[PDB]
Amino acid sequence: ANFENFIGATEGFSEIAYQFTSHILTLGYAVMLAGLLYFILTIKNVDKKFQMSNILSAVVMVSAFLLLYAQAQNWTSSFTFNEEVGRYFLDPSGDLFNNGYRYLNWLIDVPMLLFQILFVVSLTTSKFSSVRNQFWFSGAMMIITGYIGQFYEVSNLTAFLVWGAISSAFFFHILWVMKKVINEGKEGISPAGQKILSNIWILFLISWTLYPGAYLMPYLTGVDGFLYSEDGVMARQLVYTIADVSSKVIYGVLLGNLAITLSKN
Ligand SMILES: *C\C=C(C)/C=C/C=C(C)/C=C/C1=C(C)CCCC1(C)C
Ligand code: NA
Repeated sequence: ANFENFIGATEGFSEIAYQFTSHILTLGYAVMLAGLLYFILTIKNVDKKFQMSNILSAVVMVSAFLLLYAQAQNWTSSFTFNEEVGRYFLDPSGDLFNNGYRYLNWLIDVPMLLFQILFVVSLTTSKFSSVRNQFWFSGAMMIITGYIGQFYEVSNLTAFLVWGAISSAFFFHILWVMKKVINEGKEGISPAGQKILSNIWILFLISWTLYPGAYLMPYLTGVDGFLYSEDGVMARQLVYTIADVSSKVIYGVLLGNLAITLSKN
């Protein structure tokens, strides 16, 4: 199926690769639940006109609590321990570890994380509906092609790469539209909130770039590399989780901070 299974069918997992990964995937959904409550309880702090931003952060949290919990469980129950070999192996009776919970969680989240900036910041010469439609089309295709190429990670790898770049194309378009949005958004706000908008843009830049980094993480050292192992698996799943907290939780926090800062009139 995927590289995670491959490693759990051929070489198996050491007990520390398996516990680490399970522990990191549990942290991912725990944060989402703490985030959900933070966004709900803080909506009283921001003027009515920016509250749609909190509402959207809260629904992204419900989406990511549930599906990152599904994902966590699909990792634990897909592997059983072999006491004779001392490593964890793909359980033929279990479900087989799957990526479809994460990619679905991206597909749902992506219109919402992009739409929500447009409820805090104002455009100048760009058209709102123009920006919205560009966000929703390319963020869907970025993820849908990302999911397709994900099927060919273990099998045909040039399909894994031709697709991963197709999805890069949509990715870079979003970065372009986000960049115009943040610029027009800086016009006619205080220097304080401009600073936050600049933060939001650096965060939006790093946190989203981690995602294709974790896509290639095992092949990043070549087809016979130090990461071609239960190591680039650990690191792939450590990087997704970092990119999940940053792009969903931290991002929504800086937006709520920006909103509050724009209620200094
Ligand atoms: C959790 C919410 C969001 C919006 C997640 C976004 C993820 C990405 C931007 C991932 C992009 C990919 C790229 C650029 C190429 C390989 C396939 C990925 C889906 C990992
Ligand atoms: Na996720």
